[PDB]
Amino acid sequence: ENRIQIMSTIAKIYRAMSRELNRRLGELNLSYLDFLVLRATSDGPKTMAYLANRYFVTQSAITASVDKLEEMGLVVRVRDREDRRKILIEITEKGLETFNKGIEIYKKLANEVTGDLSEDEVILVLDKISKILKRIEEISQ
Amino acid sequence: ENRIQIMSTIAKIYRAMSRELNRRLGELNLSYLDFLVLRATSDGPKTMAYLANRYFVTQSAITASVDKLEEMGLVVRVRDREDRRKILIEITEKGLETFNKGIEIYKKLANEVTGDLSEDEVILVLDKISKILKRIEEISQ
Repeated sequence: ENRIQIMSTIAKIYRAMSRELNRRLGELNLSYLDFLVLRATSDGPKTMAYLANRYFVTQSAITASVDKLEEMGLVVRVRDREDRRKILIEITEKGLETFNKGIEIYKKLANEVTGDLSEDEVILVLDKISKILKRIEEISQ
Repeated sequence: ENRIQIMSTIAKIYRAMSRELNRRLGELNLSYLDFLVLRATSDGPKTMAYLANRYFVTQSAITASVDKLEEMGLVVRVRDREDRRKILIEITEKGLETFNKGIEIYKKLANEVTGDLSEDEVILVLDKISKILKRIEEISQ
């Protein structure tokens, strides 16, 4: 039926978007996951545990992504002054500049793919799928 | 803006759905990818190349999934009578029975997550996001 097709179409869109984002972000030396880590840290320091859970990837994938961003000078591992075992991944000035270039790439792509939809149609879809997200996140965890 | 948020929300929905589907399909001894391979072969034999490309996974991931489904007796590798190198992955009677149980699991989950949406609202969203899929697939490949 339709409810099933909505979710199946959402999956197909994600797969295609993921492929194209990896391609376009590659020019910024980033993978789609690397970009997500930057996006996550852009508004405040994040724990590696949060990153893995939020973006549904292994802890090893996060370690690899953070290690990479760290070598690229885009993020830094900050430790508690009293307990250095407490680690937070913080974005750098350069990381924010790269993140912004990435968000613009994402923005350009989003406008292209939703091109057949008017502003109103975009709004109608957004408010509704936001309800779907609320429910699946309640169910999944 | 909104166009960006539509795509970002689509990604979050996919991640949450993927996590829950792996959990619920696990009871059928399948991973989400295993299920996709069964879904793909349910309407006709498929090449391993098609499977990897269609569901954006590595050829190694497909080989592993097919090998697993093969040992579970859900699919079989069929070869051309004249050139055995030409391989097609074909679903079995048991594979179809398991696929149907999987599709019902998917159907039940889809109804839950879209529960806040009326039938009409579901329809409005479907026709519109189908346009987004058409465009990104044209762009991505």
